[PDB]
Amino acid sequence: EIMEQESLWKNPDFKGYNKTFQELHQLSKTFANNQFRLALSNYQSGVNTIMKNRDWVEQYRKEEAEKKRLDEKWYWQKVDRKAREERVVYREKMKAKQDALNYFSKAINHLDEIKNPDLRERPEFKRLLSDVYRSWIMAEYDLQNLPQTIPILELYIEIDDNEKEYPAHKYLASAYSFEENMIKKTKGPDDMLFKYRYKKNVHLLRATELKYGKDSPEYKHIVNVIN
Amino acid sequence: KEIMEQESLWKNPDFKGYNKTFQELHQLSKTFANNQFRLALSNYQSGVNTIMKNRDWVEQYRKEEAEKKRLDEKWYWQKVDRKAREERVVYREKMKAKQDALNYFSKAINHLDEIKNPDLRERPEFKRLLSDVYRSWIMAEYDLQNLPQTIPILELYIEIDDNEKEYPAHKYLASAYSFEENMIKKTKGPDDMLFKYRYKKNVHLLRATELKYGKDSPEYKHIVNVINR
Repeated sequence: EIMEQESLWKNPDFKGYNKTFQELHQLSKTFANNQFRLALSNYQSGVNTIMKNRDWVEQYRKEEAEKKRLDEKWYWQKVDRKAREERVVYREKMKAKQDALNYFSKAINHLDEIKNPDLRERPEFKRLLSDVYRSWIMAEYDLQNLPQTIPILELYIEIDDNEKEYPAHKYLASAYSFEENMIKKTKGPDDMLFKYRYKKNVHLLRATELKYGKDSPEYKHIVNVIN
Repeated sequence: KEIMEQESLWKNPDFKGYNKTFQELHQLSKTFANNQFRLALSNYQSGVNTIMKNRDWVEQYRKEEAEKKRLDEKWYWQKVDRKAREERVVYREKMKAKQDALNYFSKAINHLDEIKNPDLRERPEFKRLLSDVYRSWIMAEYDLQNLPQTIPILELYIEIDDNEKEYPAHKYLASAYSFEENMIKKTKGPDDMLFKYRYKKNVHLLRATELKYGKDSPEYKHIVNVINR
């Protein structure tokens, strides 16, 4: 089930999208809760935003690479053109991320409206919440917004048995590593550097323990790198 | 007419051009039968080879990098970082190739400088090789956006035979002077040169226009109006 864990933790693809939303719409029918229905509607719109943009980027890059440009004769012209194309891609990616996070935010708002504690404990509830947070983490991670994933990942690992998920610890380690490197690169305080390095290592070690097991060749190796 | 042949000389080297140029130059070397010309030709060919090898290497490197699977590259920022690394590898190779090619072009010109007999320096073979070396040098600098550096080489180029009558030489000189004028405006630095760069840009822009379209044509009359406005 490590393959299934890894499959959840990536940018959305066509097959995963169809399986996820078929399963979630089935859960929505058994849950028979209007706020869950609305949260699911918003979550789907957010994933759609992402999928549409990622398809647009691939298509835009293909079209730009397939053009002849016989009037582009110089190296500096190709560099300038590639810089313009990258700026177009970035602007479209940012727009899509903002729209997707607004839909994810609305999905959370609808789940927040489910006040009954018995309903909040339902497996359907926890599954949708997990999916929303995971997609949000992935959308931020895709655009290198690693510090922004830290509070979302922290909320995610609190749900059910989500702390026992090696990818959640892998992304937390990565995000803390980024923060440690940001302290090193700026004129950042040493107390913060050590805090971030420690947290990175805690989650790196936990991720390793989770997928390979304690006292395995891989767990023993990562202990040595930290030392 | 021969405007197509003029335009064909004024670009980065391709295999069509390479084959024609070196077949013709090797034939001229035989008729000239001069050791310094032979050495200048050898250096010129090594310089063009440096460029040809590099432009072939870049295409091959880009193909190999684009054909790799990279199942571990899942994120937008990873692909951007990877493409930025690939572009730095390409840039370092291109600059190195230009540097080496200009050293060979410098040696070619230095060997033709060793031909001291003024009668030999007036030979059509001599002027043809000199023109080819300067032109390749200009194009190799222009490719890397070293437009100010092309100015002394274009000024030497147009001095040779009837080279002043070719419109691309004036087109590149106008472009290079324009770059200099814009550099003064952008850096707000010593402005006492601004009018000199602008004037030179306009002189060559007008001459390029006159050369390919003719004096008192719709295109020549138009350029005159933009300079006056």
